[PDB]
Amino acid sequence: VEKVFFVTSPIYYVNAAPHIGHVYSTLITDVIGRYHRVKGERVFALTGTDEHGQKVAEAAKQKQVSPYDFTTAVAGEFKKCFEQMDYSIDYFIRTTNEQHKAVVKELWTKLEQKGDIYLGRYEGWYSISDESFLTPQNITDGVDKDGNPCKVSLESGHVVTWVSEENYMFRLSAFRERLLEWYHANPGCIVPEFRRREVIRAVEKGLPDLSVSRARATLHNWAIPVPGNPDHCVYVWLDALTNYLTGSRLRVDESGKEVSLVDDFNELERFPADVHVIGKDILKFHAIYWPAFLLSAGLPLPKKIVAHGWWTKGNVFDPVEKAEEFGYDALKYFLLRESGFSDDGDYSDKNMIARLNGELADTLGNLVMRCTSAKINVNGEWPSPAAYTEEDESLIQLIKDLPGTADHYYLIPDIQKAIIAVFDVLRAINAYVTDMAPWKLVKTDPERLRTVLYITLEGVRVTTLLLSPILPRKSVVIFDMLGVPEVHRKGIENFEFGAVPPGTRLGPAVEGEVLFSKRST
Ligand code: MET
Repeated sequence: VEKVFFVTSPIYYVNAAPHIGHVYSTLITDVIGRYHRVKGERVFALTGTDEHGQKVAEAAKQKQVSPYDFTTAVAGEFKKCFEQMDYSIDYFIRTTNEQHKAVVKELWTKLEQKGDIYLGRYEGWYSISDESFLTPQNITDGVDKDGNPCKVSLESGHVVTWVSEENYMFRLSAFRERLLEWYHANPGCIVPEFRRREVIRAVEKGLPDLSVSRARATLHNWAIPVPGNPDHCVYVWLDALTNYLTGSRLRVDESGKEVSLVDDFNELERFPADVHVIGKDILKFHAIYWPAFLLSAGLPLPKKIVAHGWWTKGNVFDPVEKAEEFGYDALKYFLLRESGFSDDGDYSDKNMIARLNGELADTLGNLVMRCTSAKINVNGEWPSPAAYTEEDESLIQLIKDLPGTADHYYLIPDIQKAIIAVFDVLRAINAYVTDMAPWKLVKTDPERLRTVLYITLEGVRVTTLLLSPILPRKSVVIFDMLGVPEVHRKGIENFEFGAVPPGTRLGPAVEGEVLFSKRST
């Protein structure tokens, strides 16, 4: 069924400045968005900020400034950061937005009418820093900034506090069977698979009901009032999760400002999310609470939740800084190549340089220069191939198979594997070039060079197309060197081998141009 491909990041708490975690989550969101746009689909990619709640209000009180001022400023820092990082997110949502607040009230009211919200009590542990309710099994002993004996979260290690409050309760327990049915009927709905197993095991064990309001004093009045009861505020997570629904309902202008909230999500064809990108730290909220709310409201469920191995929240790592040093595309490639769904990845300067030099410069960059060199490509054009050998055909087969292979990986989604698949083809092309030695062929066998050169050019085009969501700016430079017309830089038609006809002219040269400058050890 044709709809707008809808991909999201988490919305980030504004208690603190943007750092690598948020940049990474949003980068994944952006790449998925970009790949689907490259496929020729309609796309709406969403990111933003989570601005209410005890955590933010206490950060504001520490900084000695009003929550309104504080959130607006920090939100500004997130926007600047995401502009600097050269993402292509369609909209930046803030939970302080009045249209979002309206949507939250609608959803709350819907849950209440459905009978799924009642007045009760929460008495138990709470991590303010995670805005999370915890059972006694999920806490243990530890220390605070003052070095005092306190209780901490087993999840996150943050300080926990005992809360005893009359709260509005959501009947989460009533949704256990339906959630299990959903997980089992849609075994690709949570990625990676071991995180899916975790969610299933947790829900199988049983679900308590969930507090969805707090006393207003507790949150320093910095939250959305409960409809028909201004003594209570809406739980920051029901508030926050609802952003995906709000985003799905905002008409947005050319400048990126929201201009209108539609009544019916179907009008914009975005809801529900095709992919919610999150960190492992917020899996329960997105794979248990969120769908339970949607089930209560009779709203459609998201297709995929992908949870990565990082946390969303004297060893600094600043992505803007590193991008200015090593290059923006390069840095993005590294972050997406270096790690899959684990915390198991060497993010040092040494490894960054190793991948820059080895993969980007020596494998990709070298190859681009070879097939566009005046020495080898004497006519500065795509030549017409002669007859193919069996060796030619083996390389051609790999290039033809690549789009389907990379497509599946992108759709999982598993961006690391998609990159590896493309670079496996790039290594193969390099080896082919080394065996055919086109530099010798210029004098020896011009007819044979035509064939070798054409396959090389075409291999570079196809790999680069499939890499364009990862290296958005560098892909443009490469296509410019190859003289690939704009029309051939996107669309599934152009995944096919042979889409750029012989006789196409290469792009102009530059006196000492390089794609990726190698760096010292
Ligand atoms: C609805 S996604 C909310 C994410 C949360 N504010 C965090 O930073 O972990």
